Amino acid sequence: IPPISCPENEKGPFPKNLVQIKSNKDKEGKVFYSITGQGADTPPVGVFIIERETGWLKVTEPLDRERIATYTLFSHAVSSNGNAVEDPMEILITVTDQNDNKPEFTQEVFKGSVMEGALPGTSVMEVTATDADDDVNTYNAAIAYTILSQDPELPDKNMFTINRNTGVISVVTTGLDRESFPTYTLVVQAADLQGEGLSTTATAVITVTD
Amino acid sequence: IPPISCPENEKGPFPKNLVQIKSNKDKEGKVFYSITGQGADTPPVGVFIIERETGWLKVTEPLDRERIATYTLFSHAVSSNGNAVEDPMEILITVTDQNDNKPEFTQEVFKGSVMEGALPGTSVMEVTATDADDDVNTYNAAIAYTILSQDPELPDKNMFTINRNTGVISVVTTGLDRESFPTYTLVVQAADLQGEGLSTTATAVITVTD
Ligand SMILES: CC[C@H](C)[C@H](NC(=O)C[C@@H]1NC(=O)[C@H](CNC(=O)[C@@H](N)CC(=O)O)N(Cc2ccccc2)C1=O)C(=O)NC(C)(C)C
Ligand SMILES: [Ca+2]
Ligand SMILES: [Ca+2]
Ligand SMILES: [Ca+2]
Ligand SMILES: [Ca+2]
Ligand SMILES: [Ca+2]
Ligand SMILES: [Ca+2]
Repeated sequence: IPPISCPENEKGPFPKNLVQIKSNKDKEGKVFYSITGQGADTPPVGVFIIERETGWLKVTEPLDRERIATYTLFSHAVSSNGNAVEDPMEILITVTDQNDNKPEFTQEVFKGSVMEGALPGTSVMEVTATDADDDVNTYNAAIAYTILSQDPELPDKNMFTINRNTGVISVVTTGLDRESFPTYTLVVQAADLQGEGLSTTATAVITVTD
Repeated sequence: IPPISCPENEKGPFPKNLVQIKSNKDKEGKVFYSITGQGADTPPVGVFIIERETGWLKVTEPLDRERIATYTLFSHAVSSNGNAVEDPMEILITVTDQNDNKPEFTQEVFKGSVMEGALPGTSVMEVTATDADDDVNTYNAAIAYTILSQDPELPDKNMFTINRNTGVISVVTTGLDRESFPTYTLVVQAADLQGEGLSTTATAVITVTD
């Protein structure tokens, strides 16, 4: 019985049927089913159960892929006279991802510096966010960066730009002047689903140098 | 075969193995597998394929639960001499949800009115959004309403509140007067994951009457 697959964060009610395990050797007589493993009889206990009589395997609560992503259980079958009628059968349960984590910036405030008269197209600094969701299988961790605001808006509103992919911030125009406008405070955003998804912001403060 | 489950919006590469179908007639000799159904040989065509010889059921592109959430296919098995060696076996494929739809308000502009006598706690009007994601199994369509802004901001900034579950808007404070301010324009928001998720905005326009 190949990998069972359950999404994290499912609504109730619980418990919920996954799949029905059965033994050939029951047409002889009555069979009792049980499970072992982490998730069953070792911690966390009781997340998966199995009906002793019917062999229905159930999940009893919501799962969390970022806490546990896979479970390995073993299925047991015992005759009514008390003997195992099978070797224990391995069961694999795979927990599939929901986009339940916002991107998080590695800092609240990133700090950088830029020289007056820096060529337009000069890289200044890099901001960085991570996302705890599943980046191999989904777009739930796929981060795009944007700039939301610049303060002050002088001498131009859009002195800087950010590479959507790498989070690298560049100077895009001219007229840096530390004696009139000594810093720039940018609000930066990171959003998963390639920009369309959940979002967080942080701040980048750029000091203008000689 | 219990249901096969595949998440929507999976990354590649494709195609992806789902599960291997087999017959016992393997032993007797060569068998060739095929599938029929909507999703296989009728529209949409070729989303699922089966490997003629190995019996690997595959999916050939990212799925979209909001187009089709459940497929019903039938597997066929045929000897290399060209006779059906089984009855067609039904196969169920469930597409599990990602949160890839924002809520949408039923209108862009909701209208309501409220007598200027109105006591705090008086219901004015109701806004309403839908969400196309899976409202039975997930929270991905679990919408909470909020107010974002009010124009004008007099005689107080927050003349109204909104029930975050039902979207019923109510008077929350005193000092309504048609003569001085006959019209309020609220921006309302609907967000899924019980408020924490994807979001959208509309407008509510409230007229003060005598
Ligand atoms: C995600 C859980 C899903 C929601 C759930 N479905 C299930 O529990 C069945 C579950 N589905 C599967 O596809 C996996 C097979 N494994 C894989 O698909 C990946 N591990 C490999 C991959 O395809 O990437 N199996 C085993 C299997 C499947 C078919 C036939 C024989 C064995 C299942 O038994 C369900 O129906 N939910 C409702 C109630 C319909 C909404
Ligand atoms: Ca989680
Ligand atoms: Ca995420
Ligand atoms: Ca997740
Ligand atoms: Ca979709
Ligand atoms: Ca969806
Ligand atoms: Ca949604």
